[PDB]
Amino acid sequence: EVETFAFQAEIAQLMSLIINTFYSNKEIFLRELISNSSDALDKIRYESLTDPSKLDSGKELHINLIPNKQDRTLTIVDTGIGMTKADLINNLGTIAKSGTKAFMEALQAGADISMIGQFGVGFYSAYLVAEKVTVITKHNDDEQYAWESSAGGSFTVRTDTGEPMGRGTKVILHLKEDQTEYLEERRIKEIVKKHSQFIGYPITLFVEK
Ligand SMILES: COc1c(C)cnc(Cn2cc(C#CCC(C)(C)O)c3c(Cl)nc(N)nc32)c1C
Ligand SMILES: [Mg+2]
Repeated sequence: EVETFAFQAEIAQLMSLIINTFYSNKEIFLRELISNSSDALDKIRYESLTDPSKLDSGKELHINLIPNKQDRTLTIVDTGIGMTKADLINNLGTIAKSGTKAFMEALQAGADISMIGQFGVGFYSAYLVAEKVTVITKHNDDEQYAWESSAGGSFTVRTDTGEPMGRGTKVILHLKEDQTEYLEERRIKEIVKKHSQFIGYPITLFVEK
């Protein structure tokens, strides 16, 4: 059973701006997603200090970057805290309203899209490179869910029947046809070294041959 939801209007606006604005420095999407993963890992790590059983769903804290040329996907996997259904449907959109407004105002006053993370809405930069984003997530207190959106004002959420992931988040970027450079090992390595070299969790870049 797939449920379909409308984004908050301000978030639909933001996604349209990200999709429509001419802006060549698209590579910053990766830093933003990796930062989100790091923050999610920090959260579970801290909670585990007071309740060690929170790592019963997995003790490894890491980030994997997985390109797949045949599927034209780049997947950012973390074993962080994960998101609940309420996060996916309501809470993330609600908290993002203020940051989205501030970002759009800053852009009008001379900021650029690479500053998106300063406003707490860097996830949406995925739409610089992806025509569709699928997010598979599992929080200790909730079931495994799949969220998905191709923009256009709506997103879907369903319970995920796929491979159970233990705990964490997988952001699957279905890349646009002209954005396949982000499947290349030398390109991803370049970007991680430039913008994510000090992240406090192991980042493993998977390869293909
Ligand atoms: C569903 O797609 C998203 C949307 C629509 C918005 N932002 C985000 C970014 N985001 C947000 C995370 C979170 C959370 C809730 C807590 C309480 C952990 O802050 C969160 C978490 Cl835990 N992990 C990661 N990797 N990204 C997260 C995503 C993935
Ligand atoms: Mg919304």
